This record gives sequence, structure tokens and C-alpha cells, in this order.
Amino acid sequence: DYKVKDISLAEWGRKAIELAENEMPGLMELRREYGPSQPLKGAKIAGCLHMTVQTAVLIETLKALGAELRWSSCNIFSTQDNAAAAIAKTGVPVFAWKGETDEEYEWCIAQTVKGFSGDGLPNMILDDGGDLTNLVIDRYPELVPKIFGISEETTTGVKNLYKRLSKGNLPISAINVNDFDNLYGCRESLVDGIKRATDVMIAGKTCCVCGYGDVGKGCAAALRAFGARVVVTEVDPINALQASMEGYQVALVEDVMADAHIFVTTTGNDDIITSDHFPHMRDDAIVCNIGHFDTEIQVGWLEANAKEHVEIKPQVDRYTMENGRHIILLAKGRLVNLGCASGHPSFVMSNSFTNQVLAQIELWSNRDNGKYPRGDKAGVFFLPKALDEKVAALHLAHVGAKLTKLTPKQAE
Amino acid sequence: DYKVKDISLAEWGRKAIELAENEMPGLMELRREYGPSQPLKGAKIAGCLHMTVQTAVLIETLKALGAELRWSSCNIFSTQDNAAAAIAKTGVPVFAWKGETDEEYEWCIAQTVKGFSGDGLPNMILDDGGDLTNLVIDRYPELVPKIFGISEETTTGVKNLYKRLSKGNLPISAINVNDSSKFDNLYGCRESLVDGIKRATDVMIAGKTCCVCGYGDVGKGCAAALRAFGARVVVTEVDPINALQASMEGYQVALVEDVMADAHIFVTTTGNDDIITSDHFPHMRDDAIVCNIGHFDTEIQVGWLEANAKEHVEIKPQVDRYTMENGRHIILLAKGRLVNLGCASGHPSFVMSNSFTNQVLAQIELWSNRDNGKYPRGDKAGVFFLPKALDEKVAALHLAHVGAKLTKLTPKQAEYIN
Amino acid sequence: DYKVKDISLAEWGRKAIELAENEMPGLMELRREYGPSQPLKGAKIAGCLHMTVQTAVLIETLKALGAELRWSSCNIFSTQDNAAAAIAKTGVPVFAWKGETDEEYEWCIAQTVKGFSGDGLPNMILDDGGDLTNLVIDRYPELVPKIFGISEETTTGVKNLYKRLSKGNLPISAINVNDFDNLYGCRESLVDGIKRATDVMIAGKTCCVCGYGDVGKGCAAALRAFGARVVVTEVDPINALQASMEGYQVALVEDVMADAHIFVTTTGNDDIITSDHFPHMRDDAIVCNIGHFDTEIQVGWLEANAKEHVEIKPQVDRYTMENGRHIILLAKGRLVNLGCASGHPSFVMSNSFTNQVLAQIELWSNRDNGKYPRGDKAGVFFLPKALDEKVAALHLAHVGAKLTKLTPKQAE
Amino acid sequence: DYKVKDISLAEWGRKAIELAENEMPGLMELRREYGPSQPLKGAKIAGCLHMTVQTAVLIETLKALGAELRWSSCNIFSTQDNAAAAIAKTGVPVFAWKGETDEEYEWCIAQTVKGFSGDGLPNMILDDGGDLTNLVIDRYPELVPKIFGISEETTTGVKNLYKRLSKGNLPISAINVNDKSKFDNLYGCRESLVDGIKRATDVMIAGKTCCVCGYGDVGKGCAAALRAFGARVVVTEVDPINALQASMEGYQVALVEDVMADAHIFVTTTGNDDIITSDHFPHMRDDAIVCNIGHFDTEIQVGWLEANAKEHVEIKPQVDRYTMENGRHIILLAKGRLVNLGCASGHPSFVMSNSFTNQVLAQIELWSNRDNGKYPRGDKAGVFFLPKALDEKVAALHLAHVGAKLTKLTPKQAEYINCPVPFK
Ligand SMILES: NC(=O)c1ccc[n+]([C@@H]2O[C@H](COP(=O)([O-])OP(=O)(O)OC[C@H]3O[C@@H](n4cnc5c(N)ncnc54)[C@H](O)[C@@H]3O)[C@@H](O)[C@H]2O)c1
Ligand SMILES: NC(=O)c1ccc[n+]([C@@H]2O[C@H](COP(=O)([O-])OP(=O)(O)OC[C@H]3O[C@@H](n4cnc5c(N)ncnc54)[C@H](O)[C@@H]3O)[C@@H](O)[C@H]2O)c1
Ligand SMILES: NC(=O)c1ccc[n+]([C@@H]2O[C@H](COP(=O)([O-])OP(=O)(O)OC[C@H]3O[C@@H](n4cnc5c(N)ncnc54)[C@H](O)[C@@H]3O)[C@@H](O)[C@H]2O)c1
Ligand SMILES: NC(=O)c1ccc[n+]([C@@H]2O[C@H](COP(=O)([O-])OP(=O)(O)OC[C@H]3O[C@@H](n4cnc5c(N)ncnc54)[C@H](O)[C@@H]3O)[C@@H](O)[C@H]2O)c1
Ligand SMILES: Nc1ncnc2c1ncn2[C@@H]1O[C@H](CO)[C@@H](O)[C@H]1O
Ligand SMILES: Nc1ncnc2c1ncn2[C@@H]1O[C@H](CO)[C@@H](O)[C@H]1O
Ligand SMILES: Nc1ncnc2c1ncn2[C@@H]1O[C@H](CO)[C@@H](O)[C@H]1O
Ligand SMILES: Nc1ncnc2c1ncn2[C@@H]1O[C@H](CO)[C@@H](O)[C@H]1O
Repeated sequence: DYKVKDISLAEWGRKAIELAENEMPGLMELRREYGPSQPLKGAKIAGCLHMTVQTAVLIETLKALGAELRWSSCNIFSTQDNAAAAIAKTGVPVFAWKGETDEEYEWCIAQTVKGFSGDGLPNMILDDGGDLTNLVIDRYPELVPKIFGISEETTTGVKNLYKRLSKGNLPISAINVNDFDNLYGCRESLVDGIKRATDVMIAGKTCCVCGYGDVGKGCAAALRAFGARVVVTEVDPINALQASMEGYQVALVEDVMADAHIFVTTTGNDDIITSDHFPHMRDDAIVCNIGHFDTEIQVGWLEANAKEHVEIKPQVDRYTMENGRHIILLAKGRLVNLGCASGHPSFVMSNSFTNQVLAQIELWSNRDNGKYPRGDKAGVFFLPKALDEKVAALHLAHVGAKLTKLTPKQAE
Repeated sequence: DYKVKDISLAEWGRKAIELAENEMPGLMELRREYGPSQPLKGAKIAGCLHMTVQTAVLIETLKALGAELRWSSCNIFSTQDNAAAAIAKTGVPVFAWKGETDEEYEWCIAQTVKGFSGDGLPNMILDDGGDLTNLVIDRYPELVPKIFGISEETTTGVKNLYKRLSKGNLPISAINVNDSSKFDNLYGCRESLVDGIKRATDVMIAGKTCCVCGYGDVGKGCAAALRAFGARVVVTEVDPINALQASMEGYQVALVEDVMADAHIFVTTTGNDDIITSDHFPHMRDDAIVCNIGHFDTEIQVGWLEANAKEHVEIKPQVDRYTMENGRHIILLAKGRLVNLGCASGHPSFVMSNSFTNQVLAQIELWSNRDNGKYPRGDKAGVFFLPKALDEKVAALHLAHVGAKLTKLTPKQAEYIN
Repeated sequence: DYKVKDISLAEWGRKAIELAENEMPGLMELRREYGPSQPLKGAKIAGCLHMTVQTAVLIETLKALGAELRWSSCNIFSTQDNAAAAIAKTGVPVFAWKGETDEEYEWCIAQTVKGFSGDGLPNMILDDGGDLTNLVIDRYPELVPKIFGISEETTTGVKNLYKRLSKGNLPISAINVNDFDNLYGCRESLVDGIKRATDVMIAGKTCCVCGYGDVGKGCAAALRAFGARVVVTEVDPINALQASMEGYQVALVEDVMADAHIFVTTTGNDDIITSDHFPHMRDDAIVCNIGHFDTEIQVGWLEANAKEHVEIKPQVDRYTMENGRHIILLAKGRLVNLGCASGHPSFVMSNSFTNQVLAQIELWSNRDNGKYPRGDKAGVFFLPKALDEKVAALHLAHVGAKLTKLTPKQAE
Repeated sequence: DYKVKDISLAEWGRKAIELAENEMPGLMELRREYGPSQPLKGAKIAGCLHMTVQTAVLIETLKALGAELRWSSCNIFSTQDNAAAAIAKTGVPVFAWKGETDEEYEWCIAQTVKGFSGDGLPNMILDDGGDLTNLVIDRYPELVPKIFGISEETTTGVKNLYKRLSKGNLPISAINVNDKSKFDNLYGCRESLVDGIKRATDVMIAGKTCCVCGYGDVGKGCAAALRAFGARVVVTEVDPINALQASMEGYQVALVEDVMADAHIFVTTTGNDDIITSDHFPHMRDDAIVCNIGHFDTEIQVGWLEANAKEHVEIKPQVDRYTMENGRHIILLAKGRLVNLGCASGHPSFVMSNSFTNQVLAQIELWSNRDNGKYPRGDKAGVFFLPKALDEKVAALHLAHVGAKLTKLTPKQAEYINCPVPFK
């Protein structure tokens, strides 16, 4: 009752998972604190989130708290096969491998919304990006009354929730967990992706980072840390001013398309790098995306219009254009940190995932309350604000950070 | 109808103000856009904010939109005398000079609460730190019902608004301009902290160990500034979120006791009392530098220090050297008053343009909604943020200066971003 | 007449090499400029230097100029098997694979000092770290008078040359090529190696960087950029003062050994991380070396005293001590950038490799006029200072750097 | 026997000097170690070096070691009047004030070249820029045979010596102290560049575009300073090596004319003339700030700016605003003279301690070897560096102040580096 690339990678995955646990004290602490009470006993969680070593620790936290889970990846190139095998070996139903086709992707999510114990139906959703949420609401309406809550990981997913809400298409309440982890995360995993794919030198290069939210900020800091000159693009005046204040030129993509060695899309929006840009790119320009959906880059156009295509090695594709110059595309435009490397490290993921677990507890344990209503009163909510202090404190010992104590006088 | 140190500094103040104007396109654009409609005609603003070159651009912006003003500074050591004189010369009543006594300070704020046209009473408050807000509510109860609104500049001022509200002591509605700090507080301090320390002491930053107390936007800027020059910064915090942030930024997070013997420089940024104490001074290395950049000097136990030192020498104004029983020295900046304004010129005018543009839009907002119950007087009185569309407006006004070019969304892109 | 791991990796290695050529304008310009004149015709170069994609470009540059070459790697873990294969395929004798044993390592170097055309002997040495130099001098006395020069890449190798000279044991003249590129290289490749090995988060960590020469400076800057707190150790007061001026605490290994998450040795010296340190290290502390020799870390002691060992994957080993805690060792203490990632990237390797080619021309072409004496008068020399300018100039267009012209009046 | 602005600034001067002392352990330790033996007893030193608080500590170190000194500043706008006053009040002949005229500047130097005990003549030169060196050689040839050595502080002065030498015009031997430069220049400018700009103008660095011309140690420090505060720096260079370094550090390398219309701030650091010219001023954006941190003001064509501006306003001393014919303004700092010293206090004490400690060791070295020909007078004269091992000695003196703990090599480790228990 699983489908993965190679069950024999399980032993390697288990060792890697053991290393991540030691980097994920938030998750390990929730097991110690909540294990005895089993606050997720009864929960049947359909999960759609990149099947990584980090996610494996999230799954075993939810399981240790009593949940039953069925799992798939939310991207065709993000699964870490050793992690998926490590989880599959333990008997958790998981349907994930690195390098899925579109139809295999859709097949995998569908395996997670049936096959549980009892009537075989999920009662909880854990998503990021919003593919499992959209699949259930739009293609399993009979499931909709069965689901007590959604927890959502990422900006793109959160925007999908409000999109649905505004026009009466959200029948299940959600907890927004996405709302600087993604700044610090991309600060280390963007260049990891790029280097594993190309080994290219960052120092001395001109780079074009499109967008300057938390993800752009982190990407821009990462490249600049290594001696790249970063040019930023933005549609928002607030973020553009912040980029200038941080020492970056803010320009149009067209202003730099002929000089940039590297292009990185962070917008969460479509058609950022287009047919109007590719013909003008310098020889062997590197093109990649770190936004949730690959459509930030017109990959379709690029493949259809190149005179020649060579695969350097998986997720590194080199295209020869009519003009004779080359373009290097990473992970076919899919999120480059997970596509070409390992995504965000454990320590930062511990923050986000500790909230994921808390969001699942909060929705499950209030399923009959009208606190998170189903149907027409359904909304999008935040975790109670005291939990942000809870999560943060759980990570201080690991870094040796020692907190000062207010005196009675100071508190008041 | 004013009191400043020296009216002859007016011409120099005027030239500095003209340079500031060129660095404050937000304020200069408000004059262009709103001059015609005189939206503040009838407003009588009592202002209590550091009387600097930057504040003069603010005053003359409010004046150009039709307001009547009386002004004081919100700190005894923050006034720039040339800017105060330039304003006095124009006929705006201003009561401010660098180096006021506590009594002169209180006198100055009292001058802003009378002497207008008509009944002579203010109808609006623009405040920084809350001294004038407290003065009106606590000492002028007859005046309270004539004040249509407060705009507050700073974090501690905002903290004071909520504390008041929670005790049933806030009868006037306020707009929170500090949180409308992402900019003012971080970018501002990142440049003005070391400027203050340098003008005061000429000390090298590289090689030093610095203790930065607190890690909000103010502490983040300060720490970034000392770090950039090659200092090793140790951060202290009571809040786990902020402490994790500091550690993610490469800083050791520790107690003041952990570094008190090693730190060349101590900077308090908490907005709280008793950060650097009697428990700390006796253990500091020779010529350790102590300063504060939070709103009130009581972050440092200045009183205890002055009382317990064996000798005191004034190196130059706002730079004081204390010899302890140790035989060792401590250098104190601006008697613990905000060091950037006390020893240098505070935040540069570019970033002040952001906070002051907001300040003006807030006075406009509160003033024009006079008869609305949108900003209730009496029992329903609250703290409000500026309407959110204005944050984009303000940012946009500062982009041309920096040569920042915005991308235009296509119709399809615009549809699917809203 | 070669020995590599897998010849079928050649096609992949060739694509990698083609991408590197584009990032190495120095070497490609030498081919264009010196191709016609064949300045190395007759030279028979025994080469001992990390068999990487970058080195493959160097090998082909030397061959394009007329050299005959036989190659080995100067480290058991640094070879990139795709690069070794692509070179082997062309018919250049190379004896290198990732994961050599010591006997295999020695055998590989033996293969490069015999088997050329004519009498089968080399007449030129290209070295990285001194091993090939030491082999010829100490174990091949008959060969010594046949070698017309040595060029040496690295600090450790340069110190070995001056040591030999001072004892009268240098019978062959050398060009010191080592003498910032190591700073820029390590700043990008130290973290690349740590991350490919462990996927650990850098932000929030305490790191102990031993040594503050160009390598240490780059390592510290890398770790600091990702938000680590770096403590530096030094024996030289000049380097120690620089580290303080750059914002780093300078302390002893024993001052931080209990708290450091990562240890990085950069000294070029032995016994930096010892039996006096391992037992006090926190759980899952990461220990790695980026200096030329592994003996900076007491790996033999660690392995002999660990109560448990687990290979997480090749070149990542976790040791359980008697105290119950774990130590993570990267590449068995061998240079971590090369052993766990790909080493310095192409662009920066182009600087020193352009100089290697030039040193080799210089030595070879002046082999008879006594400019570089053999025997008693042998010395260590530098390239003429005007070549430093020429090499740098070849790399400016790639980064879009526009040089200002002095006016005639400014020149004087 | 002195000429300063205002002897009543002596009290302030002295307090500041005492604080500087605490920041200058190199000089303070040399006082302690060489005091008893009086190595400079007999030395008569003509000094020409910015008359700052830092220099005062240097002066008093030299006197504490037995020297007679006569001092002038090496720049018109760099004297700190409180420091000069404190020095004069001790009875050391000093001729220096902030804001000297050219004529007064030369007069000041002339006063240092006579008036000692005995025949009233100097036998040593401590220089910064080469002005005093050039006066003695070109204008006092009867004095050349009397001078036992020159110690030179700065890059420009060192260029001046090599230039002289190559034309047979160096008859006194010099110690190159500048090559110090790894420290003084980079770390010093990194803090003092922006200090000068801000004291002058209070301008925000964040968000600005800056043109930094040259990328030697000074340009590197100036670029790092501006970038730290969030400015975007464009670097200009004539040397491919430096240009590649700037590029590997994340800076665009371009021509002045590529960024002259966009730049808010211009900083010249080349040590060369005619960097910012009549070709640039007319295209500058409104209130562009132009300054120089290189030794001579002629990097910027100030003569031209002043003669061609339609309006001039002195904002305050050393801050001058010019209205061009196009109606736009240009803000010039310290009339193009070194901005860190001209508009602020120069490099801070701690870093000057390294440079000045070398200065003292250079004077001891030249003086104590005067009758043995190690440093030849006459046609055999040349430029030398300090003994190699003094570098480590100087650096080690400054480690305690910053709390840096040195690792001690074991005997086995010293064998391997092949060094004593000098290192590099
Ligand atoms: N790969 C990862 O590990 C990772 C991590 C977090 C988030 N994400 C995804 O990355 C994306 C960005 O996340 P975020 O939190 O920064 O979102 P964000 O919305 O805060 O940032 C996007 C920014 O892009 C700007 N933008 C939109 N269209 C643009 C265009 N036409 N040109 C230039 N700028 C444009 C917007 O103004 C906005 O400031 C989202 O899709 C999110 O789901 C990925
Ligand atoms: N000088 C200026 O130009 C300037 C500019 C902006 C704000 N301010 C003032 O600076 C102060 C701080 O502003 P902010 O926006 O950063 O406020 P903030 O509330 O966001 O930051 C203060 C931080 O200090 C911490 N803290 C509180 N007590 C502490 C203690 N005893 N020890 C260690 N940490 C402690 C809190 O956790 C908090 O993170 C306020 O007084 C504000 O008005 C001054
Ligand atoms: N892995 C790579 O890609 C790479 C690149 C260049 C150089 N290297 C090698 O790295 C090593 C360092 O190179 P470098 O150029 O920085 O040389 P370096 O000699 O300039 O730096 C070594 C530093 O370590 C210090 N040191 C020596 N022993 C010490 C000890 N016991 N404790 C603390 N500090 C000590 C020295 O004082 C010196 O400052 C050499 O072995 C060199 O060949 C490796
Ligand atoms: N103000 C101070 O405290 C201070 C401190 C140290 C040195 N200095 C002075 O600063 C100047 C520079 O010192 P440095 O040590 O950096 O010298 P340097 O010679 O090492 O650097 C100057 C750089 O400028 C470049 N350059 C020359 N002409 C150029 C031009 N036309 N356009 C662009 N680049 C050009 C050169 O290639 C060189 O790299 C000297 O005059 C020195 O004496 C001042
Ligand atoms: N290593 C990882 N494992 C699982 N999810 C990750 C990892 N790195 C990033 N992500 C998540 O992917 C989401 C975008 O799809 C981001 O919000 C981010 O949290
Ligand atoms: N130059 C300045 N002029 C006026 N107000 C300033 C200046 N610099 C800082 N401030 C304000 O002082 C407040 C703290 O009292 C901060 O909110 C900050 O905005
Ligand atoms: N990718 C690489 N290919 C070949 N040599 C490298 C590479 N990266 C680093 N090196 C060299 O290894 C030497 C240390 O033995 C360093 O001086 C460095 O130049
Ligand atoms: N505070 C200072 N006192 C004296 N000289 C200084 C000071 N700051 C910089 N300088 C020197 O000015 C010389 C250039 O004229 C530089 O070599 C620099 O060392």
C-alpha cells in the first residue's frame, strides 16, 4: 500500500531522518509533550507536501500523536526517494517519487483520499500550494462534509484559499500556517540548488531576481553573499523601496536580460520570464524558478522554440536557440531548491512544521465547536498568537540562545 | 512668540532645510498635491517632536496645507538650534533649544497648548513619545473635548496609548504612525547610531565587542550597523521570536551579565527601564561606552552612576566620563538620552520623509473626519492604523529619488493578483 | 593505458567539460593565442592534481599547446569520475577515481613517471601539494636530472618546496603559482561541500574555523553570510588581528569545543582537532577539513576510539563516542570542498590554471639557458609580474567589467 | 614658539588625547618598553603629518623616547585645533590650524626646518605625502647631508619617493611604512569615509548610487562602508587585477561617464589627478555629492567647478554648494581635500596605533643605524621596508584590547611550519 522509486533506499533514508530529528527540536518536543494524550487519535490526514527527509519527520510526529496518514508530494521533482522509502518501510501509505509525470502526479494525490481504516475516507487535509484542496472540493464533493479542516503551508496556497473564499467556493475552514522562515530558508537553499545543478561560480555574476517578498529577499541575500551583483524586479512600491534600501538596483527584466548570468523567479505569479526575454539572453544564461508553480517561466515556449535540446543530467537542460547561444534551464522551471537540491534545511523547516502539527491539533480538537465552521461560514484563520512564542522558544536551546527574564517591575 | 537658543542661526538652518527638502520628496509632493485644497485649514496643531532640520520640513508642509502650529521638542538634547531658529524666523511659534533643563522642557510643552487664534486653543495633537498626550489628558481636562485627534510617531508613544486605553484613560482617538518602523526604525538606526557614537567619541568600531539590548526594528538596525564596521555584537532579548531572529542573523544571544566585563560598547534599544544597572557598571572594562537609543533615558541607571562615581569629567557637551571606585572609567553618552539625536543629527531626512509623510496624512485623516464618529471622542476612543492603500502611496513617492523602476503588470497578471 | 572508475561516464563528463570551458576564458584564450606556435611541443608533463572537470580543461589546454601528459589525482576523494572518463576516452593517460585506497593512490602516481614516448620518461612536473615532487626526488633519483621544472598550485606544496630548498634537498627549479583566489573559491565551495554532505542549516550555528589565511578568510565569510556565528583560531598575530577587525571572536579550540556545531580546519598544519577535543563536542557536531592534508584532524584516533560507526553515505560518517554523543566526519577528513562537492567552481579555477599553463611554458622554453637551474643552484621563482595583469584582463569580459583608460598625462 | 588657532582648546585637546591613549596600546607599550633606554635621544625630527588627536599621541611617544620635534600638518583642512593646542601647551613647537591658506601651509612647514637645539637643524624626517621631503631636497640642499632618514606614511608619498629615486633625485634613504596599509587604509576608510560625509551633509547612504573611483585598499574600504549602509556602489578602475576583485566582491565596474547622471555620491580614491572633471560636472544630478579621500585634492577639478559655477553658497565650513548653468546643484566637500580628515576626525585611534607604532620603529631603526651605512645618504640611497619580524610585534600589541586569544604552536607543529615557536 505505497508507491515509491526504490524500497531498498529505506535504510539510507532512516539514517538521514535520524540526523534531521536532531535538527528539529520543535517537532521532537511536540512528540514528548503530546505523545501521552494522543490528541490526533481519530484524525485521518490526507497530506500533500514535498516528500522530503524533513517531511518524513513531520509525518512521524503526526503519527506519534495518533493520526493515521496517507501521503503524496506536491511537486513532481521534489520527493527525496530515500525519505519516501524510509516512510513506506514503516507502513505509512505514501505515493511519491522524484521525476513523476503529470498523470502520475494526479494519480498519487488520488491515492490519499481513499484507503484509510473504517469507511476509508480522510477527515483532515494537510496541503501546500492547494492541489489536494482543489482536488477534494472540485472532484470529491461527497468528501467535503467529511473534512473538519485544512492546514496550508505556503503563500501560493494561501492566495488560493482567499481566491475561493471571496467567491463562495471554500466549504472547509483553513488555518494559514504560512503567515521570516522562507527568507532564511531560500538564503541557503537557492544557491545549493544552482550549484548542485551547475557548479557555476556565483562571484562576479549579474543576477536577476524577480520579486522581493520573503523569498526574493532570501534569494537576493544568498547571491549577494557570494559576490553576485543582484538586480531586483518588483511590481510593488513597498518591496521596491525595501530592495533599494538594501542596496539593490530595481529595474525591469528587459533592462538586464542581455547581461544577466542568472535569472531567478520568486513571484508566485505567471509569465515573468517569457518569449520576449529568451532571444536576448547571454550565452549559457541560467534560468530557474523558486516560486510554487513553474509557469513563472515560459518553459513550453522555450522547448517549442529551441533549435536544439541536450540533457546535461537530470533537471539540467541546455537549449540551443536560433541565434546560436545557449540557455540552461533548471528542474524544467520547477522549484529549484527542491528540484535540484534538498530544499530548506531541517532547522528552519522545524519551525514551519511545528505550526503544521499545531494547526492540525487546533482544527481536529475543535471539529464539533463551530469554531472552524463548515459550509458558508467557513473562513481562513491564524493559530492563536501565543503559539508563535511557544514554537520559537522550542528552538532556542539548539542555537545556545539564552533569554533574559523580565523583573516583576519590568513586566508591569 | 517663540524661544530658541539663537535667532542668528536662522540663515544656516534655512540652507540645511533646503538640502533636506531635496531628500524628502514624500513631503514635497504632499505640498504640490494638496496645497490647492488647503485640507488642514482650521487645524490648530500642538506639536511635540524633536525640533530638527527634518521636523522643520514637516512643520512647513503642515503650514503649506493650511494648519496653524505651535511646536516643542520631545527631548531635552534633540533640538537642532539652527532648524529651530529658521522656523522661529518664519513666525511659527517654536519653543525648543538643545540642552534644556527638566523645567524648561515642561515650560516649552506648556507654550504649545495656548496662544493660537480665536479662543487660543489647539484642536489637534502630533506627538512623539506621548509627553504632550499625557500633559493634555492629565493636566488640561477642560481641553480634552476640543482635541479631534492624536497622531503618534514612535513605539513607546504607542505603548503608552494602549496602557492608557486599558485603564480607561484614553478620551481622544489616535492614529498609530509608528506601525503604519520597518523603515524609520531599522534603516534609520542602522545609519544614525554609529554617527552618534562617532561624533561623541571618534572610537573605532572594528574589533570591538558590543552589547545591543533588545532586537526589535531599532535593535536590528543598531546591530547591523556595528556588525558592518567589524564589531562583534552580542544581543539580549526577553522575547523568543526576536532572539531566534538574532541568532539566525549570526548573533550570539546572551544576558548582559555574560558580556558586561568584555563589551567595549553598550547600546540599549528596549523601550524599557533598568536595562543597564548598578549590577553592571562596577564590572565594565575601562572606557566602556554606554548609550541609549530608546525613547526614555531610564533604560540606563544614570542617577545611580552619577551618585556613585568617585570623579566626573565632562569631555565635551553630551560626553561624560565617570571614574568608579575601580579606578576604571565609564563613558556615558548624552546622559543616556537617545544617542542619535543627542550626539549627532538623528535619522537622515530620506527615511524621515517616510514617517513624516504618514504623519501629515494622519493629521489630514483625523482632521477631515471631525464630524464622523470614525475616530470617536470620549468612551469609544481607539487607536487606529492609517488606511492601507496609503502605504503604497507613500512608498511610491520615494522611488524616483532612488532611480527604482517598477514593473507594470499585464491585464492577465493584474486579474490574477488583485 | 589509463584507469578510471567508469568509462561510460565520458559522455556526461564531456557535456560538463563543455560548460566549464565557457566559464574559463583564460584557458580558452591561451589555446587561441598559443595553438599555432605549439610552445609545449616536446614537453612531457607528469601531472598530479585533482582530476576534476576544471582540471580536464587544463589538461586539454596543455595538450592543445603540444604537451604530452600523464595524470593522477592528488587526493583519494577529489576525483570527479565523469571528468576522468571523458579524459580517458580522448586517449590521455589518467589514473584516478573517487575513493582510492592509499596503495591505489601511490600506484596511480607511479604510472605518470613512466610510459611516455621515446625513453618513456617525463621532463616536467605539474604538482598540487608536493606528493609527486617528493616521489621523483626521493624515490626516483635517476629521473631528477631529466626534469626541467616544477609548477606548484598550493600553499602546502609551496611550503614543501621552501623546506626542501632550505635543507639543500631541492634539485629542480620551481615556479610558485599559488602566489586572492583561494579566498573566493572556498567562500563558495566550503558550504557547498557541507550541504551536499549533511543538508544542515548554517544560520543559527556556532562555527569554529581554525586558521585565518586566505582559506580561513573565505570559509569564515561563507559561514557568516548564511548567519552562522564564526569563532576563529590563529597562531599568527597579524591574521588574528585581521579576524577581529572583520568582526570575529578569536579564541582557542578548547574555548568553543563544547558549543561549536561545526569545526573547519584551514591551517595546512597537523593535529588541530584532536583526542583532546572529540570527547567534549556537542551531539552531532560536524568536523571537516579544507586544508591540503587530512591529518589536521586526528581521524585514526576518532575511528579507533569510537564505540560505534555508521556510514550515512560515502564520505559522511557518524561516530558514537563512549559518552553516547555523535560526531559527524566529512570525507574522512580530506578536503571537504572536493571530497563532498565539486571543489572551487570553473571561473576561479581559470585564474590559477591559466597561470599553471604559463609557468609550464616559462620553465619549458627556458630549460637550456640556465634561467631555471637544475642541481645545486635550484630555486623557487615567480611568474613575471606583468602576467598577473594579463591573466586578470582575460576574465573581465565574462563579468562585464569595463576598464578605464588612463589619458597620456595620467600615465606619467 | 608655535602657531595654532586657539591655545584655550588645550584642555579639551588633553582630555581627548587621554581617551585616544586608551585606544592606542601599540604606542603606549612602546613608551613603556623603550622609555628607560631613550633610543631617540639625539634625534631631531621634522614632522609633517595631519595634526590630529592621534598624531598627538604619536608626537608624545616620540618625545617620551628622547626626540626633539617640530611639527606641521600635511593638509590645509585636517588639523584638529584642540589637539594642536594641547601639543603647543606642552612646549612642543607645532605650526598647524584647520583652514590654513596655501601660503600659510608652506610657512608652517618652513618653521619645522629650523629652530632646534645646537645649530637649530633637523636630522630626521617623518613625512606623510612627501611635501616636507620635497621641500628639504628641492629648497634646502645645504640640509640634505644632515638628514639621516625619512619615514613615509602614505601611498602617495611612497610613489613620490620611487619617482624621485628613478630620476636620481633621492639622496636620503627612506623607510616605507605605508607597506599598516592592509589595516590603516581599508579598515580606516571603511569607518572614516562615511563619518566625513555624514558630519558634512547628514545624508542617507541607504538607497543611493555611489561612484567609487579606484579600488586599492582605500577604494575597497570606501566601497565596503557605503555598501554596508545599503548604497549601490559602482567602482571604476584602470588596473585589471583590482577591477576583477571589485567584480568578485559584487560591484559593477564601469566608467565615470556610465554613472555620472545617476550617482548621488562620487568618491575619488585613486591617488591620481583629473578623475572628476569638467567632462562630468555638467551631467551630474541635482545635489550630487562630490568628495575625495586620496592625498591630493587635484583628483577633482575644483578650480574648474569654482570658476564655472553660476552660484556658490558655503553651507558651513567645508560644505560648498555650487549652482551650475543648467540650474542644478553640486555639493563639494572640504574643497576636495581628504574628506575623512577634512569633514570629520580622520581614521579612529585604534587603527592609527598600528600605523604610528610602525612610524616609531622606523624612526628608531633609521636613527640607531645612522653611522653604519645600512641606510645610505647620497647617490646610494633607496627605499626600504621595516624588518620582517616587526610586523608581528606590532600586531601582537593590539590583541589584548580586542580580547583576541592566540593559539600556541606545539614543538611538533613549529617543526612542520619550519618556524620558531616569525610564522609567515
Ligand atoms: N521553494 C520554496 O522553498 C518556497 C518557500 C516559500 C514560498 N515559496 C513560493 O514562492 C513564491 C513567493 O513567496 P513569497 O512569500 O515571497 O510571496 P510574496 O507574494 O510575498 O512575494 C512575491 C512578490 O513578487 C512580486 N511580483 C508579483 N508579480 C511580479 C512581476 N510581474 N514582476 C516582479 N515582481 C512581481 C509581488 O509584488 C510580491 O512582492 C510563492 O509562490 C510561494 O508559495 C517557495
Ligand atoms: N532613537 C530613534 O530615532 C528611535 C527610532 C524608532 C524607535 N525608537 C524607540 O526605540 C525603542 C525601541 O523601538 P522598537 O520599535 O525597536 O521597539 P520594539 O518593542 O519592537 O523592541 C524592543 C525589544 O526589546 C525587547 N526587550 C524588552 N525588555 C527587555 C529587556 N529587559 N532586556 C532585553 N530585551 C528587552 C523586547 O522583546 C523587544 O523585542 C522605543 O523606545 C522606540 O520608541 C527610537
Ligand atoms: N581545499 C582547497 O580547495 C584549498 C585551496 C587553497 C589552499 N588549500 C590548502 O589549505 C591550507 C591553508 O591555505 P592558506 O593559503 O590559507 O595558507 P596560509 O598559510 O596563509 O593560512 C594558514 C593559517 O593558519 C594558521 N595556523 C597554522 N597553524 C595553526 C594552528 N595550529 N592553529 C591555528 N592556526 C594555525 C597560520 O598562522 C595561517 O594564518 C593549505 O593546506 C593549502 O594548501 C586548500
Ligand atoms: N584619507 C586617508 O586616511 C588615506 C589613507 C590611506 C591612503 N590615502 C591616500 O589615498 C590614495 C589611494 O591609496 P591606496 O592605498 O588605495 O592606493 P593604491 O595605489 O593601492 O590604489 C589606487 C587605485 O586607483 C586606481 N586608479 C588610478 N587611476 C585611476 C583612474 N584614472 N580611474 C580609476 N582608477 C584609477 C589604481 O589602479 C589603483 O588600484 C593615495 O593617495 C593615498 O596616499 C588616504
Ligand atoms: N526541505 C523541505 N521539505 C519540505 N518542504 C519544504 C522544504 N523546503 C521548502 N519547503 C516548502 O515548500 C513550500 C513551497 O512549496 C514552502 O512554503 C516551503 O516551506
Ligand atoms: N532627525 C529626526 N528628526 C525628527 N525625528 C527623528 C529624527 N530622527 C529620529 N527621529 C524620531 O524619534 C522618534 C523617537 O523619539 C523615532 O520614531 C524617530 O522617528
Ligand atoms: N575544482 C577543482 N579542480 C581542481 N583543483 C581544485 C578545484 N578546487 C580546488 N582546487 C585546488 O586544490 C588545491 C589544494 O590542493 C587548491 O590550491 C585549489 O586550487
Ligand atoms: N586621525 C588621523 N590622524 C593622523 N593621520 C591620519 C588620520 N587618519 C588618517 N590619517 C592618515 O592620512 C594619510 C594620508 O595623507 C593616510 O596614510 C592616513 O594614515
